[PDB]
Amino acid sequence: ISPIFQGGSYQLNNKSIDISSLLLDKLSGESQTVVMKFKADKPNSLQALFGLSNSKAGFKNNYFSIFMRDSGEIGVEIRDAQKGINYLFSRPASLWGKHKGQAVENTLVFVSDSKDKTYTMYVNGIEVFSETVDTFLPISNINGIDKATLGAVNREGKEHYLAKGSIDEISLFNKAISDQEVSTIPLSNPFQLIFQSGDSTQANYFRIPTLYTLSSGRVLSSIDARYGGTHDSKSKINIATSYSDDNGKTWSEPIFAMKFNDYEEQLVYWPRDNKLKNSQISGSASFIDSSIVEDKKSGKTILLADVMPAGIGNNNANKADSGFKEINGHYYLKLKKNGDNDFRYTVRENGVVYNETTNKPTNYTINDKYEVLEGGKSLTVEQYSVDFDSGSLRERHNGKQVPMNVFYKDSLFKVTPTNYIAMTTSQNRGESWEQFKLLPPFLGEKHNGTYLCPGQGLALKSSNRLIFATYTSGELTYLISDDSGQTWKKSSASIPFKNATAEAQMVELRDGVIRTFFRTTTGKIAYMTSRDSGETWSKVSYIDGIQQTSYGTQVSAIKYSQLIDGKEAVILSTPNSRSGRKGGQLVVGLVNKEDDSIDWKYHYDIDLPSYGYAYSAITELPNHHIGVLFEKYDSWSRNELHLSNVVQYIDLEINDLT
Ligand SMILES: O=S(=O)(O)CCNCc1cccc(Br)c1
Repeated sequence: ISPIFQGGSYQLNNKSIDISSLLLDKLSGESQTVVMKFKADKPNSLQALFGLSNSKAGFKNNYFSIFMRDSGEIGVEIRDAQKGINYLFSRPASLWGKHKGQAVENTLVFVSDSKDKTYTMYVNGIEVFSETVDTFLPISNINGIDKATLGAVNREGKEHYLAKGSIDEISLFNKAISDQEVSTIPLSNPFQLIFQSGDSTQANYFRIPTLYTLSSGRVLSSIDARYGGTHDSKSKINIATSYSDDNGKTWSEPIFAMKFNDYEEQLVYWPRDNKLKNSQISGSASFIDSSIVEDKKSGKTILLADVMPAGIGNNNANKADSGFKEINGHYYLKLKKNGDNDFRYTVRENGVVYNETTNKPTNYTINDKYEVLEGGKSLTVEQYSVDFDSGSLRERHNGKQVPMNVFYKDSLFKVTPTNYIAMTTSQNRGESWEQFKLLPPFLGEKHNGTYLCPGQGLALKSSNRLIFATYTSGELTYLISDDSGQTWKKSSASIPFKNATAEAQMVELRDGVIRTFFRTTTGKIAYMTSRDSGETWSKVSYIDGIQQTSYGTQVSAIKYSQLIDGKEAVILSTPNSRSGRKGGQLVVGLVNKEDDSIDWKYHYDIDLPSYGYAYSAITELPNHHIGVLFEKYDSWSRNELHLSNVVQYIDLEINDLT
């Protein structure tokens, strides 16, 4: 299983390199594998790394190419005019540019398999596309191929798609190497994966990463395990967690912190074509947006997430209703029975379902898992599975029964179609999680619930106080517990925005002094300050020197434990761009002890300004390195939906940042 061609140390400086004499006559049979280790830290807008072409006049559309874009997209073209074949396969956000200042060696493996009629592309150990066709075109079998080229494609005698970069190593094989053999090829990745396609979650997609360093030194991560592509609810989403006991070097197989069972956990390849990419799992309950904190006193870890029932709806479901009924100073979860046109039930004390019209209790109770019991017996519903077998999304019963939950479409009793917040705890630092409990309404019976700010909660250094930031229209709403999360109270902090996705994260600058950085609609990150451990909040200011888009992106933030240039330091993680979710940065700010103002002194580029960077999580690791888990793609863009293995983890040292 040896190369028919092997070469390296090619410099692509806007001048193609001819390797036709070396390669062309070696090509034989209809299956080929290309292995290429390359750097491109200053790419042109659109460039080919490798071309096989008919360079003759009139045959400009007869070539094979491996190309990239300065957005980080990778692809191939496979074209033959006489055969009437014009294949283009690609995936956005497939590349690295730079890491710690140095050009990243990307490892690219392209397999053209005539027997399976399939083209498969791997970059950096990640499969980014695998495409089967009815009419297979061997790359070697393009009519009149007479040029093998590095760093351009020769069409009619001219250099198209000129590249800037380098190819440190390239090998070709007259065989389609197995997925197994692919996995044995050495990689030089700057990142690692915590959560990934095919792991225990069986989600093909992940979003909304979090990171938190526990007092034992265990580092914990939570994430949205997203099943129906990368869409926000409506979809099927569970909250998964993983932890590292060796400063981020390795990570446990994920488990669920919050899960529903109404729909099967399926690993699905979500269509990316314009006609089908907006298909959505539409009848599933789900979670979305998790946040983690650790309680010094009990030692427990606490995880909150938004919860959504299957009946949720983007506009008329359900602002102006909390889903609870106030009865004598207390709040009770409302319920609608199959058949009624209003919510004539509540879940009163010990989960007894009461009929509000008659105030009489019923023979139904709700257990700890929000499951329905009749006379003490567990009611069930049939699970759903999804498929695109018929050329469109279908959601159908799969024969399997699962406990009946009030969040489900098929349930006898349903909650209000609105967003809630749930809380779970772990007593073993993320080895297992309790059944979740809904938090009560904070803004009243008739206000819909606030939205959890994903990332971290705040454990104040000097007290037992726990704080989770949430948002709603017109304010941040901080949730405050002084009793290990048994009871919560709110602290409202008005902001000058209506319907902003005001995702907020907090740092403690010094004892009792909290600064909250948050997402806005102004193109600038905002902040407010509290000096009484979250009781009251200042007016809103904005950060200069960092740009976000009009719609903005989540910002992650930590207080670094060590002095930098002799001052207290805060590190922010955000895209730095007014155009899209790209140009990732860690920004180091130094605190001015005179006024608690922050001088944003150091900007570290995570990767190229044009390479994707969206939601993020940062934590100070126990060894004082910085851990970063982040969406490495544009999670807003309608062109970069449903990509696998783009949430990645890196390790950095402060010297890297400065
Ligand atoms: O669009 S993004 O800014 O990439 C992500 C925004 N998610 C906000 C949200 C929170 C809870 C439920 C639902 Br539904 C949406």
